Amino acid sequence: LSNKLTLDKLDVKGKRVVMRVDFNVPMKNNQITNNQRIKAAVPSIKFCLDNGAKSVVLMSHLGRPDGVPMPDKYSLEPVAVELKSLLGKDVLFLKDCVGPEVEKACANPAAGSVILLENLRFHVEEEGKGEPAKIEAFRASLSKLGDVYVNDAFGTAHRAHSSMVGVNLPQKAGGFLMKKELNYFAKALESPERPFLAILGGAKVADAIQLINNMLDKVNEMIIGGGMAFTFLKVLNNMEIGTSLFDEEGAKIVKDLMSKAEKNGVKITLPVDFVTADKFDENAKTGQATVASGIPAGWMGLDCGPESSKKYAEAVTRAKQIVWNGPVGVFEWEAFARGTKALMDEVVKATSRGCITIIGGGDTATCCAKWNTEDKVSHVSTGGGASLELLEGKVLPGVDALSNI
Ligand SMILES: Nc1ncnc2c1ncn2[C@@H]1O[C@H](COP(=O)(O)OP(=O)(O)O)[C@@H](O)[C@H]1O
Ligand SMILES: [Cl-]
Ligand SMILES: [Mg+2]
Repeated sequence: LSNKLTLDKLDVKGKRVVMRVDFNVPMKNNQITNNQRIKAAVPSIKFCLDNGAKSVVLMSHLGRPDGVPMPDKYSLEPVAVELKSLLGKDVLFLKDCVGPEVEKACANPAAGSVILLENLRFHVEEEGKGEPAKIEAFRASLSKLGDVYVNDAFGTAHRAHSSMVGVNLPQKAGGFLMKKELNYFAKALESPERPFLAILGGAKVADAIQLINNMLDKVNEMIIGGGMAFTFLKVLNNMEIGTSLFDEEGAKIVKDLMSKAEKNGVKITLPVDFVTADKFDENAKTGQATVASGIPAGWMGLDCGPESSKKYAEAVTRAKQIVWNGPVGVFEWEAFARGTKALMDEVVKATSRGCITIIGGGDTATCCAKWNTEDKVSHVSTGGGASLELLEGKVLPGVDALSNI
């Protein structure tokens, strides 16, 4: 951020600050399961208040509600409650993020007010698909809520969404989390230790598969696990995959991606066995399957199996640097957590013999919290997809949109 305004050089005295944060925290049974992303924004929030900000208005998305209000399922209200404990200060929750009523609440706040808006993605204009004049009007509303703008939303920095690139105020500054994360990755990606292994898993398959092409120019090995594997195995092995996650669009490029991995000398490790479930539920009936057996109709693969764990461990043993986004199964549910646990054990062991290990993402970082490995890997990042986009070599949109020095 040498070329961008950052919060350390932003005059906030007497100013209303509107701040984009990544408060897309994991939720299970309606409780926040990891406050990592909230805690990570506290240094920028506190700095603003300590240096005399009139207000700090916080805005984020939660989940993928796709432009419809879903306060029953994706409200940020619980985050407001959690932010209070972590700050040592109260925070006021608004039930929308734009327009007359919100604008009134943010126009002239009492000194030191902290305000959290509702889920930005309840509006189609944030993404904005799920309309140009409506997008403009949305951006104009958000811009009224502060006098200056800070973006500390590292985990969302890969998204060219309205709150991330479309706020129109004279000074748009990077926050301290944005700076911390970009600095770590700048150093870690400049001359990676090799072999450099990317571990790709998770559930955002369509997006993740689109990152592989450029990542194949940077890494020496790739594990393709979690929900992503099934698209590859269906195409390459003609494997029956039942109701497992599948990306029809990404399927069309699987063979080209494997061709490019061969050309670039990147070893691809896919799973060979699975823990299956008869429905997407913590208490599903479970089974086992191999690539050769296929997965039965009406069943889904929700974890890898033991032979896959062995292959993943072999890649980890070869690695001198690892970047991991996306668990290799539904680790939130114990029936489907063994694969991710075993891989975490390997990654912690690797760190202890000098591997540089980077784990990132809202859910993937929660694996570190669950198994108490946050200080047993090199870096746990608030960005997952955002971090993979840095690995590709891009300038993230949320950084590009900041004010130039
Ligand atoms: N085989 C699978 N099927 C469906 N979901 C999966 C599978 N493997 C992992 N997941 C899920 O992936 C989610 C995390 O993916 P993602 O959101 O892309 O990662 P992150 O939050 O680190 O960016 C977890 O909630 C996990 O349950
Ligand atoms: Cl996706
Ligand atoms: Mg996630």
